[PDB]
Amino acid sequence: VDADTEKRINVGKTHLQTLRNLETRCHDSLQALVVIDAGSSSTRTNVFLAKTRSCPNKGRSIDPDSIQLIREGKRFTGLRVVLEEWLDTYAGKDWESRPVDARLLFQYVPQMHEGAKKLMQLLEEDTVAILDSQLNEEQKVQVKALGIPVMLCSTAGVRDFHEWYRDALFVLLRHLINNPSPAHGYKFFTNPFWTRPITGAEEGLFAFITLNHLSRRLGEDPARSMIDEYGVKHSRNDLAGVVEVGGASAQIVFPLQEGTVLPSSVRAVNLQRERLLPERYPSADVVSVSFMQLGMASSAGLFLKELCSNDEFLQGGICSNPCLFKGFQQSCSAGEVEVRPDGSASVNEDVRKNRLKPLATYCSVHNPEISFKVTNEMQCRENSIDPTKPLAERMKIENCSIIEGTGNFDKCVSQVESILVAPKLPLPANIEAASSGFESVDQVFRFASSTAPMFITGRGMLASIDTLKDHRLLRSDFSGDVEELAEAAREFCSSEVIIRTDGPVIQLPNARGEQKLNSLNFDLCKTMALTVSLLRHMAAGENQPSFIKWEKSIAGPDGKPLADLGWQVGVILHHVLFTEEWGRTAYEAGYSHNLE
Amino acid sequence: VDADTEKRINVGKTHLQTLRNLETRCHDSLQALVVIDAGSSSTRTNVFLAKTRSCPNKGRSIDPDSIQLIREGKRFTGLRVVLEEWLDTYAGKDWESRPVDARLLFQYVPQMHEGAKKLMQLLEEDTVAILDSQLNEEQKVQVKALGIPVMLCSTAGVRDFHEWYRDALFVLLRHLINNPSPAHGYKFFTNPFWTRPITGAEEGLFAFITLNHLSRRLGEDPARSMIDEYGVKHSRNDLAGVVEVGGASAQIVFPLQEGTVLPSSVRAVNLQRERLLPERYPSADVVSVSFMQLGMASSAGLFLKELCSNDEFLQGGICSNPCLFKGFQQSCSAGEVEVRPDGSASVNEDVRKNRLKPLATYCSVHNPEISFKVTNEMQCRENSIDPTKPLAERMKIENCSIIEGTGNFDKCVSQVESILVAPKLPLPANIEAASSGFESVDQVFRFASSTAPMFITGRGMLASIDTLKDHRLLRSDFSGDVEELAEAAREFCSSEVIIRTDGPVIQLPNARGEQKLNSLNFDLCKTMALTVSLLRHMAAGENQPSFIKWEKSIAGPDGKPLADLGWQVGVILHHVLFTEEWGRTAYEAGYSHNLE
Amino acid sequence: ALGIPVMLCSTAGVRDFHEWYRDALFVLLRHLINNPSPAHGYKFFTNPFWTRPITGAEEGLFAFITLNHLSRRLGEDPARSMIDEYGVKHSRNDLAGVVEVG
Ligand SMILES: [Mg+2]
Ligand SMILES: [Mg+2]
Repeated sequence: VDADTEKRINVGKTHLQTLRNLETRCHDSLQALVVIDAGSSSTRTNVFLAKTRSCPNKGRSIDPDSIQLIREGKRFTGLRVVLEEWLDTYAGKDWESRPVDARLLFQYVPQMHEGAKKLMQLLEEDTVAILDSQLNEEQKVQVKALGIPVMLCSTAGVRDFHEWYRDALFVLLRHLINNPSPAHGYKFFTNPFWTRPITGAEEGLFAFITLNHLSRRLGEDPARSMIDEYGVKHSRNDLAGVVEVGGASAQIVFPLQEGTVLPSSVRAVNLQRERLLPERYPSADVVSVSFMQLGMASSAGLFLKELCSNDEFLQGGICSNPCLFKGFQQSCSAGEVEVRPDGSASVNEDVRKNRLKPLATYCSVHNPEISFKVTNEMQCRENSIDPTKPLAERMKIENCSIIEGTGNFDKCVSQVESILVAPKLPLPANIEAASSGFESVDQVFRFASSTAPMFITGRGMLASIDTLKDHRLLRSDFSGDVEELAEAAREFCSSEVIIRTDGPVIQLPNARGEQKLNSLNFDLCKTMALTVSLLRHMAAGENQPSFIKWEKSIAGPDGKPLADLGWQVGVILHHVLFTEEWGRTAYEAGYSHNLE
Repeated sequence: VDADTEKRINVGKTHLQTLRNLETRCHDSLQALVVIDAGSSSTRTNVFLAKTRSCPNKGRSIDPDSIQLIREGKRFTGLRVVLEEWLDTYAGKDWESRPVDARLLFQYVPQMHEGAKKLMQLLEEDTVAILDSQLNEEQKVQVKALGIPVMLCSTAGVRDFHEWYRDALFVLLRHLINNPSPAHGYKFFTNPFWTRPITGAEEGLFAFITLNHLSRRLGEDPARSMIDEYGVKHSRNDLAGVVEVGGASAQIVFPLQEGTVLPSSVRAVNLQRERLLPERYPSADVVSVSFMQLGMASSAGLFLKELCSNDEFLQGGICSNPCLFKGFQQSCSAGEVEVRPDGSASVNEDVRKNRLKPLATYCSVHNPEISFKVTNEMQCRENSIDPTKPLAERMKIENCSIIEGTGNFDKCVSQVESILVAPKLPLPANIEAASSGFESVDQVFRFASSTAPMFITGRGMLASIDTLKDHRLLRSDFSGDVEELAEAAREFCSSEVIIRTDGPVIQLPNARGEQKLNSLNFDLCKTMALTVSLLRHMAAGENQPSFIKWEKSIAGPDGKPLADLGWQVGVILHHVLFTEEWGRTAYEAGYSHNLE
Repeated sequence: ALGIPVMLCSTAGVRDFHEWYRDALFVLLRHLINNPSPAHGYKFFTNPFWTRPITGAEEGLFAFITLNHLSRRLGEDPARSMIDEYGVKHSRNDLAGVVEVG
């Protein structure tokens, strides 16, 4: 009797203890976080999931290690196209070639709102579809109750935009995000801190935060850091640097090592001082520099313009391109290229699709940045763009009908060096890089350098190495050997274009094999030349990286990558890591700040 | 042309400025706050509305001046009845008269949860009905999105509850509040800081905060306070004290004035030090003391027991009650009284309805507070309750059949003084008052006193003054004059009970008029005697109040009262005023802390 | 008893100074300030936030703060500012700008 009732008493005592436990413990809940990448080629959503924890008398915070990308959405229109379309309608067609009174454009602010609305509705539909498809009903309840912070950040595409247009657009973009469709129940919200243009330096810093976070090099716990006898927290492992080559710009980011000698002209960033990371995180002094015109699309347009305006390459209407394969031929233009099933290359005539449009638009005498600044005019003229001429002739490669590939890798490297990496004057729209002390890529490793390991990122940068690895031209364990890379690329780039029944083919010189010719690999040799040039510049630095790695992705704890490389995770971390500020903005004010 | 387009430009510029304004300004939103009064006679909901404000980088807070009561709900069962019913079923009937092994009751914790559930569902239904009826659709959206903090606090009814029962009940009450019906969409939530028993001293302190808040005496802004040359914030007007007489206990609260001489045995509370008010509020040292058995219901039972066990009043089965009118007669019991249409008084026989049940239940040899403590046993025996006897004889007024009113006010005052205000031993269940240095009401003004103005509150306390004012026995501008009150009450209380066709009547001695005899005024003369006794004790103090006011309510800025007097507003303020803590618990953790 | 904070700031004279020289000099200047003569009893002290070169923009911003402070245009109290119905604090008087030619 007494033994059995003592157990019954213990069940009642347990029932109370289980409830005491519930009201004393921390409770975990799922939150969705949205990063809208307003890049040069497109505007795309990035839907993330994170675990939030609420503790009695401590508030709510995000576990930074729980941040995972659920999906990167569809590639919708870039903000540049939205604005230029608006100008076409309200300033009139060919505003690129005429003086425009910017003051008059203020009467068309509601119309800019209507144009922006169209894009915002597509992004909202895409975000909601991703959320509806990935979450279960219990997850949706949590995600819907917590609120969904939105961080729409613009990069190189509208970085060089003229007048007040872009900043007025941001005010409208935030208003649209703050008024989501009530039907879906997802409570999206933003503020001027989350949704804004980000500098190239910030863009680079955020990609550096992403890399070190995912690879477990960056952390604040005993596993990733150590506190010395003088109370200074050091990272347990070396923080790695990053080279990121996107569509319009390229970012070079590296932490500075102990006893680093910097000239007064070079401006390095302290992560804590510049409020990128909280005080509890290990300190670092980081060089972050971004170069406009160094992206895949923008350098392709600029390289063609410069190379085919050079008499060493332009003769009798034929521009001899050493960065293109033997047997490859295209119309002499910077228009978007399509490798057709018949082996022919079709150059798109649409001005909006021409890789020189952003540069030729910037380089105009009707842009106050050119008309008032000889400096900028001279940079434009140095790349064969006369800002005094209409848009059509600024984009035109004069007395040039056909571009023919010569497949000469060393000539390609030589030209990539003189045009892109080490030009006489800084490439246009680079006042930010110049202000931090760097006119060009060649100056980055001359003025500052580090033993910090380096990661090379970007779609083209990886395709360059992976292509050479696939044809067994490079070893699988390639660690950055310059001569090994140049020798491999010299062989691959001397390949002939053969037009076969199953479509065009890239034929390797010594029966080494072959691959299909397409719109993504036709000009890969320019990127290999960029890689070679970059590696030579890093190799010349006073301090060389401990190692160089090419990575598509970083594996998570379960062997599967939790998120992509890039600035997106970094921007999230930059806000969520400041616990108090995040609690106030994300939870205290929250989506309810928008209530009618 | 230029004048008209300049205006069109100004409309576009305005559109942007309006949006910049929205994303820079503070935004106001409506929140509902719920206070559940778990009192001695009942458990009732109190639904409040408040204006919250969210500012960029400042979080969210409540404007304390916006706190308004929307409705006080229905009187559902008190927590004492829930627990005693549970004991009746699981410890067996008449557990009040037998030894009970409390350890064995642990096996019935789920059953206590089921009993508590029944009451919680009624309170939730009542709260939701009030919210649905008072709010419009835009208000409901705000109220539903913000979350609804619930503060269920118990007072005198279960303050003296035996064993571990009450605290186990609170764990269950919180779990029930944290799991509301999902159907209504109102997100109710609590935690151990909001939902808990409150001491009599806290209860008094909260009623003091309510009074001074509503009357605009308490404040932190230049309108209600001033900062001196030494950085000390003083209230602009004197903070007033409060006497609150409820159903089971009476609270006496007053701030201490400059250079106040306190004996080491008297424990005064500092509002800031004891964390009742934040640092930004003016400081005050407050005497707060609560007396069990001084409430309307509890003193009525105790007074009858004591008076009718006295040979000066009990003779030949007739107890002569000087606190009852000439011609009034009732059965000799402390059972609930009903003045019937025929003029007869029906005494309820139900043990749960007897005004002595709480005291006779406390005063038991099977209660460890009596069996281990001679002190407590002696206090019980001093009020004619033998703790060794069964419940039925502890509640019984021995050799007494009929109570007859003598309408002798001075004899009534004399008895209220000896029984209630200045007893030989402290009235039972008063260890809290005794610990703060006060055994009885008479000791409060002897040991501590203040020039601070005083407010007299409670349903009966006000009816006492208002009755005498209505019959023109007291002037409309009555300011506390003892002799004026005693002279008025002596006249009113010498009234005869006449049984008329339209029902029973209270006939005033010198054709002064009349009023109906009912269940609420039959024993009002005891309360008038309590008032007289209290006023004499305050008048004897070293420092006397600047003024004494009887108030039913305090008028708001629009001439209409925003809330009632009592501890409810005070408990809200005690939590909402600590901005950071409130933001973390109410908004950061919020109702989402409960998400599955 | 309170200690004497020292703010040594350099302006246009060494703003255009080449190589690493100036920044190495600042590290030495701070060490010197942090080691005053014990004889006089005045406790001078600095840190890298107080003692450093200031940019032309900071120099201008600081002169703007000086002007508005002294002229009573800049303040957070009711005399120099007003909180609107939306909780935003505005300066009561227009903040003035500055042209400083050194
Ligand atoms: Mg990008
Ligand atoms: Mg009460």
